[PDB]
Amino acid sequence: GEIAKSLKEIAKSLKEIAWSLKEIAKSLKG
Amino acid sequence: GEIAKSLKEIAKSLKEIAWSLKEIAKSLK
Amino acid sequence: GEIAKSLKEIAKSLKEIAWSLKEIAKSLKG
Amino acid sequence: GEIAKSLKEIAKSLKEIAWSLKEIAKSLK
Amino acid sequence: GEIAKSLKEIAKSLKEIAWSLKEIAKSLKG
Amino acid sequence: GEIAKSLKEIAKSLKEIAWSLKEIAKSLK
Repeated sequence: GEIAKSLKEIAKSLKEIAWSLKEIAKSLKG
Repeated sequence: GEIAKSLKEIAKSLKEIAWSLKEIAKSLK
Repeated sequence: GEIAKSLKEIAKSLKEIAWSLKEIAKSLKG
Repeated sequence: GEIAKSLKEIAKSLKEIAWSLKEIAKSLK
Repeated sequence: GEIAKSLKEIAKSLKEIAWSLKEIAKSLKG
Repeated sequence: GEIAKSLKEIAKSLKEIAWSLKEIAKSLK
């Protein structure tokens, strides 16, 4: 249960990290 | 037990990493 | 079920993170 | 057993990673 | 099963992520 | 067995990543 819960939080953080790195990538093109 | 505790620490570090990257994205724009 | 699902989403997010970092790496050379 | 130890090492590396991104975030501001 | 496949893709992505961050580290000196 | 092995490779990769991010932080100062 808790393991499942932590993993969706981990999953959600990685989605956010994924989004931010795409934006960083896009910006570094200039 | 320990696996759960490690996973909670992992989850928390990742929120911190997510936040810093938000700030970094904002600074580079 | 849910753990596998989260792990499957974690895997997809890291593929995206990997690709974005390649793009950033490419940009810093170029 | 081995699974827990890997997770505790994973936890510590993510803490190091979080701190470094804090540092990076500060410099880019 | 599915968990194992997911952990290996993750393991593989992190190797790539590691390589890219190394290239980034290298470029940022000059 | 395979789960344990994957987690150990995950742990080692996170160590490399931690090392890289340290180098990146220093150059950005």
